[PDB]
Amino acid sequence: EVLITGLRTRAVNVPLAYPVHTAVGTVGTAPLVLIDLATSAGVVGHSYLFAYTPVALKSLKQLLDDMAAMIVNEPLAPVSLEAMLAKRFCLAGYTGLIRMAAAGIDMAAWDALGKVHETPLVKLLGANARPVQAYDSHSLDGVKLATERAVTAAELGFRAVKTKIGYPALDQDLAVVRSIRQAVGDDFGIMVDYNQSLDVPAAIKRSQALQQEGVTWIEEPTLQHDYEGHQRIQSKLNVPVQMGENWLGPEEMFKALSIGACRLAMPDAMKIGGVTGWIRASALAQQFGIPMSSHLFQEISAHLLAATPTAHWLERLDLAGSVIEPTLTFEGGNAVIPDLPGVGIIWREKEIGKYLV
Amino acid sequence: EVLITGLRTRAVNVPLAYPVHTAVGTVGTAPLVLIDLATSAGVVGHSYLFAYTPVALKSLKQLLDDMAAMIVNEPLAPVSLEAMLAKRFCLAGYTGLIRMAAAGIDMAAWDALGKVHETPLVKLLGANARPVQAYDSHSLDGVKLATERAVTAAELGFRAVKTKIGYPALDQDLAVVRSIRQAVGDDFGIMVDYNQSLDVPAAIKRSQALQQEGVTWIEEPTLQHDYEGHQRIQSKLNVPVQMGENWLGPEEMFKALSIGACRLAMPDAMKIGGVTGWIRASALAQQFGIPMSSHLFQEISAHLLAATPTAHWLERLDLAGSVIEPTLTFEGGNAVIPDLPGVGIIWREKEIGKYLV
Amino acid sequence: EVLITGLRTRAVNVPLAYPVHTAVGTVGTAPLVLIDLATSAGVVGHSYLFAYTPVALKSLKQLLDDMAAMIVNEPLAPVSLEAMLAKRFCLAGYTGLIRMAAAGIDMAAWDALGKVHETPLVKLLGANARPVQAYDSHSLDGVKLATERAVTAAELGFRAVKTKIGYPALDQDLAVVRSIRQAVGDDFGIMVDYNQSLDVPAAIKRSQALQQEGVTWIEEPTLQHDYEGHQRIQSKLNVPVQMGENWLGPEEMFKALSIGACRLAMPDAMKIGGVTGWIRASALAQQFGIPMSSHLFQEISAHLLAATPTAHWLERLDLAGSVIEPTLTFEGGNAVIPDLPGVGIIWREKEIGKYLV
Amino acid sequence: EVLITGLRTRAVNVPLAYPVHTAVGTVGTAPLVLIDLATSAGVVGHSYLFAYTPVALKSLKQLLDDMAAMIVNEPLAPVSLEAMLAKRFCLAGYTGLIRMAAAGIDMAAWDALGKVHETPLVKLLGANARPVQAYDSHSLDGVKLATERAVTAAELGFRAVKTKIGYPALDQDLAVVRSIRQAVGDDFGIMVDYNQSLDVPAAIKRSQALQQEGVTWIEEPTLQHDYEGHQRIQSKLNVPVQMGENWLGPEEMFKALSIGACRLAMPDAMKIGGVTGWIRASALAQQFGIPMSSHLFQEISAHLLAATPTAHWLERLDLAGSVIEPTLTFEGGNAVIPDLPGVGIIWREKEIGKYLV
Ligand SMILES: O=C(O)C(O)(C(F)(F)F)C(F)(F)F
Ligand SMILES: O=C(O)C(O)(C(F)(F)F)C(F)(F)F
Ligand SMILES: O=C(O)C(O)(C(F)(F)F)C(F)(F)F
Ligand SMILES: O=C(O)C(O)(C(F)(F)F)C(F)(F)F
Ligand SMILES: [Mg+2]
Ligand SMILES: [Mg+2]
Ligand SMILES: [Mg+2]
Ligand SMILES: [Mg+2]
Repeated sequence: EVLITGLRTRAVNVPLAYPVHTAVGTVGTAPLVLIDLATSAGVVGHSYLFAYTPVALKSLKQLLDDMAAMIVNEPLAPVSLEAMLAKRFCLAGYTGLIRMAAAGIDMAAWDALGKVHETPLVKLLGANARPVQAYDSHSLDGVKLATERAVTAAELGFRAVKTKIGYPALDQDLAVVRSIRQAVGDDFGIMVDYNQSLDVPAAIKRSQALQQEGVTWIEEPTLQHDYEGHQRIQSKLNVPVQMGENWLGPEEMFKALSIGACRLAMPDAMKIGGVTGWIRASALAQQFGIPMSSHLFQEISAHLLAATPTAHWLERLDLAGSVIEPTLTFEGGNAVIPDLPGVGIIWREKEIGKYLV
Repeated sequence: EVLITGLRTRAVNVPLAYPVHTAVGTVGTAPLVLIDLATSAGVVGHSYLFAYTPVALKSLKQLLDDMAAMIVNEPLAPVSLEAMLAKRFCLAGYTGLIRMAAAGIDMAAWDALGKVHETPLVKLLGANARPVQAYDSHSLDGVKLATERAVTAAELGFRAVKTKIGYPALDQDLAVVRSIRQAVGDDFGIMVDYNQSLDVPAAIKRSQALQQEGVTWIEEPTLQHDYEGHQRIQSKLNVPVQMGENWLGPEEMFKALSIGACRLAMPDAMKIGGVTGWIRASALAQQFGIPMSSHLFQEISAHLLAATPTAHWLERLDLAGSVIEPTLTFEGGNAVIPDLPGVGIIWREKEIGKYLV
Repeated sequence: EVLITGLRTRAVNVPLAYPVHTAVGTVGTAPLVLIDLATSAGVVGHSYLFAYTPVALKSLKQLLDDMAAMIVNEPLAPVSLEAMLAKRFCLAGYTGLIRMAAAGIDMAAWDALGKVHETPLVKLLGANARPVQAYDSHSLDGVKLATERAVTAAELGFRAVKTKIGYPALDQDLAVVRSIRQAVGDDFGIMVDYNQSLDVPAAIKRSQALQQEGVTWIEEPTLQHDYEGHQRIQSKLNVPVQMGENWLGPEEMFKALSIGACRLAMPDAMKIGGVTGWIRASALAQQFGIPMSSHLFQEISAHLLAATPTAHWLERLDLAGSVIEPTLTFEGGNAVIPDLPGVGIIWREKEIGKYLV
Repeated sequence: EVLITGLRTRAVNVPLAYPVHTAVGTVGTAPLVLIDLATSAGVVGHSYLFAYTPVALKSLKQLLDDMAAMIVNEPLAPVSLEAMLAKRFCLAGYTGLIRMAAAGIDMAAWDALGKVHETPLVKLLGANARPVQAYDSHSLDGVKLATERAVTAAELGFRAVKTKIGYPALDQDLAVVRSIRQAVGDDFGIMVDYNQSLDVPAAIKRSQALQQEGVTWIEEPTLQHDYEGHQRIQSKLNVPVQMGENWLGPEEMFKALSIGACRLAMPDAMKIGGVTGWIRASALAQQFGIPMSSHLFQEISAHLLAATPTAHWLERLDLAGSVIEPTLTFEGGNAVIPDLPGVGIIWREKEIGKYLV
């Protein structure tokens, strides 16, 4: 009944006020692929992909362009489209950039399906919109900038902030975390993210020191794929280990949770397999008793978290704000889904032209 | 926007063409609760429950009637409704009859949501309709009647049948299976169901004998809650052990799959928690690598299996045919979803009056 | 030789001085089903069921009324009656309300058997009566009322009290527990009950804080069915995790203990399967080295704990005191079994009429 | 001392004598990226990548081209280069196409290092050249063509062949294997490949049937990422389950071997991470006691298997024969490494122009 009739992609390198410094490199500009999925119903699904590094940006766009051939003239049925793509890429490897591209399609197909039915995505998934608590996500900022950004976040009504750590010395990690605590006060969350930067023994040592400071969670202390190493680190901690932004599909989540890698999860809407993958991930987090937060993609994650039985936090890190209208709002630090069909992404068409690659 | 405005239930004891004989007793007629869920949009959601024994029938209706005040004025958002009911019944025990009642509400709410959007439930879930292979489900019929029924099913185009076994002697089980096999030939499925009738050593001995006959699966060989015992039985078999019709919620499925109880699953749309529970169950079966079939509820199960990654068989056992229009049809032994909004259940209002308890 | 000759049920909604506030809802009045089991010996067995919420009250009564057909004219042999009911409800699901109703029958049958033999139940079970230490069980009361109730309990001779926690902030849980400690002094038990209200990481954080206060146990920190989550919480604690009030049958206890969910158990005489189920549960707690307390049902639990090899505490929470004579007494905070045949329940017939539903 | 000075890639779609038919689709021609790595020493390293589907071909080339700036001016030290690339792609996800691109760089860098030292790669790795038994790799060819191809291979001196199976019926798998066996005799290897086409119960049933026929190994019976499912299949078999062609890096191999997924391994030189990844994989297979074969990449795999402690078979499947000189030869079914520095890859420059995408 409704068919996909076109796929348009636009590669952009977009401005961020504050470059995302990490222990393993700076993300100084956001390389995104913006996706428009045309349909026989006239509505156009919107989504985007994050390419992490501009090195991958043109490759990701080209891959999606070539993938168009597989989906045009197929029905707008995201679950069936996903199964078809999983089969088509069985031999190549349905992971990494291929999986990310499949997820971009999925996110745009669900946005379009929401638009077909003139209903916000959360409602199409069978849930009510609810406000979801959000933390403001910062970077490897040093004491001066971490303090400045934390005061700003608290003024904006956020109740938690995340900072990136993994400086050369533990004492530097501690100094930044302690300075943020002075800026925000005691009844306020401080999440920390190591971005895979430590080995297991260093992570045990650093994390036990951070736990004495009362941090909210310790995210990706070691190499993302090392689920057994994360379990060994978690075994030495009361604070929860958080991970999941790098799980490519719910199958990788399942493997990590099966061995007790972490006590918190935070899938990325792109890497986990879009809406279809997120819903499957939510069913796993529920059974394994794991509170589930989001990673990036704040626009769609506000909808998805509202349908997630163990919903925890929304990450506010506004990578696409320069090119997407601010229809997602924050009240008392909680993300509020807009009353728009599908996801609520409206492009800033005049702005996009400035950033095209 | 769309609110629930009322709930009506009707308790019936309905005729079946053949009484369902099992090793642990006979289900001679079908005790059902038929559910109507009124909404502020003018559409009415329909579902029903199976009470198994008339002894539970009036209790189940009374419970639903007393739950009306919990759901009236709530939004028609089945995922959010399910979370609310789980919380309200946290103390009483969200299992057994209470969980079955919540599932009947869920199935009616999803039917209504499909009607609000003028779309079949399968499409609302994001999948394409597809025909699903069905097996014709029979009973503890003895050699003559089992064989007759199998021939009739083969003539109607079914490619498998299920018979119930657990006669006093193993030789009687084998005589039935052999007689069916002679009548239907080697290219035909024969599933067998023990209906929890054997202890573990008996199940190992009977199952290894049936395996030498060539059966398709061996269903519920022992007490349904004994997941470890099912695992011990499965450990002695090449043929797959099938179970799941008695799982109350996806949490019970998760416990059974976690310990290797079975190599096939067949959740019951009511006991698993309606559409909401089924979708969660489907995520679990995908990750555990378990082909997933249905139990009863053929009308909604045709939709649900179309959205299930590891969909296997639909059970054809038409409990409600006396009171529901035959909009679900079978072509070449495959169930075909009707082109109707929601589930496609239409009451036979003239017939329901005959069977009221 | 002795046959069951009648079953009478009465649904009542009975007054409690102090409504049972919990983190997940208030139990403001006690919905009970009162059971009279007539016999061919003339004696009448007495028991009752707790329905938790008035939503379930009429359904539970109706279920028991319909179950009467299965037990009238059967011998007064509770172990054989239980096996018969387990078989009769094999297909429907011998759990939830069905199991609770079966347990009400069992508790009344044993009371009647005690009366046939003119002997208190504890003696029929082969044990001597002994006083059993009891704690006074309170609710989510806030600082003022928790202090008031704790002073009263200490004046009455109880040596321990339980309070319900799970306020929005950990600091609120701590304030109440600390205030109770000022009211009762240092050589006095303070149990705490979270009523399933936390996720696993929150339970680890809160429980480690409470353990620094010296609480006696931490009860049901997370969803009752999540035995693996309880084990993960227990793994992070020196204080024992307590659970079991929600186990429906000894089979659910077995599953929880097999995976190390808890270091203490507290079966509910109704949910565990009555006297027959309690005795089986006691044999399991003995082998798994788990001290075993009771949940509610103080009248019969005084007998059952006296026959329990690992008996620990009796919960004093007098749900049925408005309708049962106070033949159970307390001396120095220990429950003292009355010298009456069977359980010692004598109805307050004049009072029951005030509360009938 | 020796630096990388440039990178050139060429994307081709090349003819194969026989299209590779599999149960999950056909690879009709070979999409390849041919890589030239220039150095300050004047030598040029050569390698290539297989893109599986033309849909990934332009994306893979674009990614390599964009990676040029990362590796130009870096020393020609493949182990250090690999560590650098792992770190640079830590966030994007060092797997899938990105990891394949890094492996193509690695293979070209090692070829160049062999040329810098005027020595075949096998000798640079510290091993002697030795002939390695090879099997001739065929496809889902049907009875007539499978049997013809097997006879031709036997005539050329190969002592084993691999056929792809997973026809719609098990009897069709068996008919193919039996026909080959009749034509080649009892002293000959017949490997079979299911190309991920079966669910676990289907794989158990089909595999136990093939085992009774006498096959050499059963390759990828189910979804490649499902290591637990492969273990369940292997647990039901005497014949070895073979897998590994889809492991992206030795970390995936380590996960699969840790849970007993298979009794044989066959890493793909590209997906495992080039020479650097292969050498790591070889260390793992030695410790886990797993005989290790190759997948594709016959030119470099002849060198690598000569340095592999548990070397088993080389797969002869000549994907690049249209564009690479036939310096690798076969004598008595054994691959013979050419006496040339590095890998021995020489481009057919006149032929490459025909096939450019
Ligand atoms: O079957 C295999 O091994 C293949 O990788 C395929 F692509 F078909 F999956 C190949 F290339 F060798 F044919
Ligand atoms: O908390 C408990 O134990 C209860 O059963 C409850 F219902 F509240 F859960 C009660 F009420 F009896 F105290
Ligand atoms: O056998 C089964 O599946 C049944 O649930 C039974 F009730 F008999 F247990 C039914 F209804 F399908 F017949
Ligand atoms: O840290 C993260 O989550 C990121 O994905 C990164 F790329 F940095 F890894 C970012 F940038 F978006 F913040
Ligand atoms: Mg992060
Ligand atoms: Mg059955
Ligand atoms: Mg309690
Ligand atoms: Mg292969």
